[PDB]
Amino acid sequence: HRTIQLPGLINIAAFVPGLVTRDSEDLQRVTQASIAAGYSMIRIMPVSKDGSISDVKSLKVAQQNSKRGVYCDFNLSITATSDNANQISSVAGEVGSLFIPFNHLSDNISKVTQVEAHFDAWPKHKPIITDARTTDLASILLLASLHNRRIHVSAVTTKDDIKLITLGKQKGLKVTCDVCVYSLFLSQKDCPGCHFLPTPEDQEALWEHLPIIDVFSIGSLPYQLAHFLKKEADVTVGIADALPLLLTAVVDGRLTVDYVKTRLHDNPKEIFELHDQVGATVEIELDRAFAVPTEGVWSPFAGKVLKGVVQRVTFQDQVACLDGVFQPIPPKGADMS
Repeated sequence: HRTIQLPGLINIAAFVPGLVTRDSEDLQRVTQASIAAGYSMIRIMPVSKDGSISDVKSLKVAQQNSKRGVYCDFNLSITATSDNANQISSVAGEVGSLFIPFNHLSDNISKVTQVEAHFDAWPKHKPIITDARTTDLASILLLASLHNRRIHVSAVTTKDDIKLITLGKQKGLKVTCDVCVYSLFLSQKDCPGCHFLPTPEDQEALWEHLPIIDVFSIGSLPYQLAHFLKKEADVTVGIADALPLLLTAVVDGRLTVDYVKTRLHDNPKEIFELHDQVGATVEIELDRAFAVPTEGVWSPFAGKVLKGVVQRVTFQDQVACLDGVFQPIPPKGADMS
């Protein structure tokens, strides 16, 4: 029975449906399922179900929802819009990153100009993250190069985009990227109607560019998939699946433990300037098989057998999980901003 000791892991994209809902338990519960899965630090995706962290008011609602106590450490983030660059800059010290989606932006004026404003107003050493594709992606990569600062591209899915990122990297452009774990194990072959999943050719291009991929994230893809298939809006979809899917690929000889570790700890920690966590540890029975629970949270792998059981997670001097089972200890997590 193979056992490995890992530090507390990092998910740079944790989706919280009721993030900006008043008095919502969503954020807390996401931190529960996170620590139970081995993630002692998560970045909260500023875009939620029917809202987003886009202004001062929105930030505070998200902050209040953390006051009832969290079970892992976390950072908030803020979404860019057409007229946002001003207010979100006065609040940069309370969040850990700026998220720039291109669907939030106005058609009245060059989306290049709108993004340039944030690049002018946002601190140069504070991370910026985007889900831009194709020409939007090339546009924000140009700005990062022209301001000689860093840019992180999230939920990469296509051959075209990962190859453009490869080219940027070779020319010294300060770009990093992640893929959602589900993207590596689900494609349009598995769901032709799901055009947010990669094509089989896209997915193969992702496996062939693993050196280019700096980070693994969970993302909103698990939630987007479940919603499109009309399952329960369960707030923890995809959290307990991600690492076992990766460790199953390790056992199958497609990945190495160190690659997984760097993509879920070392690299996300440096790119997003995250602090050290003393006392956060994860013990994993790498070879132990288990059936993806056909009960609790919906999973596209329900009833399938994966490898990789989270034997023990420590956090803040307490045992936060045993055999993947959340331990009802006092919440000791904190906002790291």
